[PDB]
Amino acid sequence: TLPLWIGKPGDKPPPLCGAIPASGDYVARPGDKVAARVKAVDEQWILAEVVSYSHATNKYEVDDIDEEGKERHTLSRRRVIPLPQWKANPETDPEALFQKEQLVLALYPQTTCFYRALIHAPPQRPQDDYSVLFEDTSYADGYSPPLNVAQRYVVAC
Repeated sequence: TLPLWIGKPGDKPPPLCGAIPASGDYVARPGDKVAARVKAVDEQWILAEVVSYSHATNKYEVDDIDEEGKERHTLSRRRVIPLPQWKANPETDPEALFQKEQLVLALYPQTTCFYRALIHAPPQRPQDDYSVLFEDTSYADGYSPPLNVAQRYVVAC
């Protein structure tokens, strides 16, 4: 589960704290969890684990983490979003949270998949989840009711 970022005086919330994006040259480590855009049946963002990165090809190897075993994908860095490594504390670094109505990618409850959603409510207290409205064409107005997603599993779209 993710630690709260606790910065000292004059420290910016860092890359991968809450909504602060990774640096443009960033490379994730083996074992890091990421959102990975893979071909589906269509394309789909999935929860995945980094196996390696090659600087020669700018491609990761990632494993889809499923309860029956893992399936390997090889992906450009452009299809891999590192998850946050710290929660932003709403009480100290509120500006590092996604705000109401922002478009994000969020892990759908009880899945290992990410989908487009709008922020319904950011966390108000350090232990809180986001509340989001997932895009869902099964409903007339096209949105789920508010569903909880932890800071770990909400990334920029």
